[PDB]
Amino acid sequence: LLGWGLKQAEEANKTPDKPDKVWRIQAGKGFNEFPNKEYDLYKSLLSSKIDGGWDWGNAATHYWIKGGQWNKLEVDMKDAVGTYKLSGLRNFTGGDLDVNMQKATLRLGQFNGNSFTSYKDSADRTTRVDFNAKNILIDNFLEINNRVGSGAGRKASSTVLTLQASEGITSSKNAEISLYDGATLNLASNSVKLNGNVWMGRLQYVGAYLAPSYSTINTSKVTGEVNFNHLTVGDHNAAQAGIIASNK
Amino acid sequence: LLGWGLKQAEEANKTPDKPDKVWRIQAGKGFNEFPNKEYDLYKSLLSSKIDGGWDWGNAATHYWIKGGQWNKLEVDMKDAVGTYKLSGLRNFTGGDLDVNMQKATLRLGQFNGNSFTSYKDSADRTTRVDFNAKNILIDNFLEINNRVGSGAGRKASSTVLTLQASEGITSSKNAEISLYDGATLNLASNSVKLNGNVWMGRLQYVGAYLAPSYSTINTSKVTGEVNFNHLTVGDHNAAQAGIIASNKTHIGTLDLWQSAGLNIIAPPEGGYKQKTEVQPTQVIDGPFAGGKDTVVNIDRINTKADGTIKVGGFKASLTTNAAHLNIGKGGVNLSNQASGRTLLVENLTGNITVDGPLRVNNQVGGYALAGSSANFEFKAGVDTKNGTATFNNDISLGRFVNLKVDAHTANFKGIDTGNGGFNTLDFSGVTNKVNINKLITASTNVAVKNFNINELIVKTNGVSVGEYTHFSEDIGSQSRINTVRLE
Amino acid sequence: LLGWGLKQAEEANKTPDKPDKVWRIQAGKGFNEFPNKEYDLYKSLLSSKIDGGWDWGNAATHYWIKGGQWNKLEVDMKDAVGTYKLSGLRNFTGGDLDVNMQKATLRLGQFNGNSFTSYKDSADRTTRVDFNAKNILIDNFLEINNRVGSGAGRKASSTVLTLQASEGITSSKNAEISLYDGATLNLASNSVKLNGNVWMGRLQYVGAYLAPSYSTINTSKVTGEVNFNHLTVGDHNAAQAGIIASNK
Repeated sequence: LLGWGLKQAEEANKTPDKPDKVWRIQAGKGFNEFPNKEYDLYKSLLSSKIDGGWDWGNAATHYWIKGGQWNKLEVDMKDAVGTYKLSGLRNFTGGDLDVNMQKATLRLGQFNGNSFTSYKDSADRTTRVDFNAKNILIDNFLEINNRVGSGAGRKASSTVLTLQASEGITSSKNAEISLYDGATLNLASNSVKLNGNVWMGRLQYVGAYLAPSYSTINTSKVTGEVNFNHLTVGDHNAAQAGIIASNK
Repeated sequence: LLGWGLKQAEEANKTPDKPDKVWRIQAGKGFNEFPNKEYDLYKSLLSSKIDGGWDWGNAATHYWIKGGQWNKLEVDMKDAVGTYKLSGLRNFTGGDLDVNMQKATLRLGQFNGNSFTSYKDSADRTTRVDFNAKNILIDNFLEINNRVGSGAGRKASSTVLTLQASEGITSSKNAEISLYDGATLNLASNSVKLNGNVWMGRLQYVGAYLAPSYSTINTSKVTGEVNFNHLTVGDHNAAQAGIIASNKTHIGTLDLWQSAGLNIIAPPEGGYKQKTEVQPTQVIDGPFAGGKDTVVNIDRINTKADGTIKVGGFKASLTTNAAHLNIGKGGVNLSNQASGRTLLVENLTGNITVDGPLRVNNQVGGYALAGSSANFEFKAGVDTKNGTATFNNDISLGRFVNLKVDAHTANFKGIDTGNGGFNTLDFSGVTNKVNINKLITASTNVAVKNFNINELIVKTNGVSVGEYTHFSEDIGSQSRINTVRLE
Repeated sequence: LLGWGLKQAEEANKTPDKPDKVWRIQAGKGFNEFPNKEYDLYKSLLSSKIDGGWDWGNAATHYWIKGGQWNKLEVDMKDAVGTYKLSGLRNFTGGDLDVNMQKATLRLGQFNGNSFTSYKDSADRTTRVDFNAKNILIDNFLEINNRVGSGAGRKASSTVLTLQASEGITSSKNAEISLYDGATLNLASNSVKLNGNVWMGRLQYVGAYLAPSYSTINTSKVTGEVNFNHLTVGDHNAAQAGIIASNK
């Protein structure tokens, strides 16, 4: 009912959140001397301050940071050389990651996909998940603001995912990026070339055929060559996606 | 998870409810002297003690009796002559109507349909809506135990609707009776002839594709001629409907789902019939044997099939208790998606007499790919083990379709598998004889222990090799072929 | 510390319990005319008034009768002819079954075993599970008063299982009857011949090496030929089993 131009304008200027317990993790020695090692990133580094679980209501899995979904985690590598992978961080409710990886290659998929979701509390929080890699190489599917399990329990509010390489964000052939009712996706590399099914707007719940279902892929900072391959807007509803592109 | 035979057995013997405030209304003078007047029934009589409203949560409309949904209303005409109509009593939650109308014609639809629903309180109540007219004449749609609005608020428990004419319950052409997860429908007239889309089992909620969704149409008392016209079981779930019929059940087009059941149960041979707290005895019945003169004359079995892809099929089925499961000239259709759909035309204590072409996707050939193994299946006389499966039509199997018959004596007239190939023509369940009249094979997996095929055509498969006719089990001694003719 | 002769003497004369809601089920028509049919007994008959679940604490499975473990279920066939099987009723806490099956063959195992357990409430109840078949034919393992899951949550009190055929109670080769700290087992057929590992006394909990762990197999009514094959008393504790036999 509002339209996309009001909803994006009210998500474009928000202070992030007010987190108590800003956890901080710094990758020390060991990481910055093996330039081909193919680490894991969850189990080798991030699993210290990210604890999974089971949500009663919409019950599939559950992830947050530490002691509730209102705690910021920030990770500061800045020199860790290698190639890191997520591979299975599904239904991450969480809140305010920050992974600073200069001169490091990321990989958002290996045998399993990823998800980045929020919950609708009374505070209406976003999740502001950041990555700052050098290549990103999506390489499996990634849902942004999905449904956690099935409908009941707690509902899902908006989110923001920011991917900020400095050499390129490619993708696989079967890597379906699929962002839903509240999700955005900021890209800031040069020469984004998503060779997979980008799916803006999707049925968040199983029967909500009258949802507004906005989305955004703000590729404004991409100084190179934006190149989608198969964009797909809308699924059994009146979706109004939008792209804030970069003049090519 | 329970199955239909337990759920119907726990709804068949319940005391109705415990209502405070049993309202009573008696139609007095005025009604019983105008035999053609075409009254209304809600606004002229029933609106005194039925008050509508608006429910917050699942918000469309709302109806109850008086001061909550736990109050019985009973109406006692017994002499009011005319023709009454409901015409628009939608989302009636209510509880325990009783409309006694001898020598009166009812009409459950005029420009609008009806609905009879309950709510899921902590007491788990039914609604036991009754009518006792002389003709009923449904004439527009009627939902039993529907969804009230959309999902939220209060959910819907079971219900019972009883229609008890004494001259006949006909229906329109566009009168879609559609009963859902908890609903039943008792009929007690003579010569029910529902000429509309009876829809047992339906998506009660908008996304609940994993609901059990039982139902029942207990036409046991119908002393005349039960006659459906278009029955449709299941809708995007694993519905298990059931009919407790009255030993003569002509239906027309039957449309199962991928994973839908049906239990047409004929009657038996003699016909029907602190402090501790002793619950009443719950008599519960296993699958018995229908009587001798019990017929189920289905005349078309389609199957709707679309959706996902599972590692198996889905095995639509209908299970009968009748001594004769005739199937008429429309035969058997079977829609086939990527995985292999399956039809199970079972008969526990009877025979099967199919007189129609076994189509696939509504053509007689019916090609199917390797992953899509369209599996026909028949079970004539499972529990008594002396049931024949007579086919009086020249059947025709295309490619990757697998007829199997598990009977006592599987008579035939002609099988054509020389067209497509890869045809598992199983007969391993057959007790002794498979009296096929004519056989055409290309790449067949015949498994018969005793047969009499008095004509055999064996065709080749063009230029490909490794594919051949294969009697892949013990042929025994008493076998016989009166003519072999290779080509 | 009490010894077996006091503990059996205090379980031998107890009034059963005081159950509210004595559910009653009667097998009607259909069952009594197919003498070879090989029914199932849980799913075809008993699943109406026995509902499973999940117990939090010692979490494997959970079974009771209806609305708590203090409700008696009694089933009255008395003419149902066939051959019935249980096949998988594990961790039945329940309380006071009664299955009356004259002229019917039972089978307490087909691809899965059985269990009959209680809980230690403040009322100290038993479970008094009865069967009254014609042959019984155990044919897979059966634990009496086992541990439900692992230790925590609610503990297990005593139980009584009574098997009352009228033609014989045989058993398989791999059918390990194994009754624990509180369990008994009354047999009342003629010619019991248990060809499996009868295991009186067993570690109920994972580390309780100082449990008393009594048991009893009261085969007093067996008018025929009692015949065990491999009896095994005690397991890593001071178990004191006992058999009240029938002079052969």
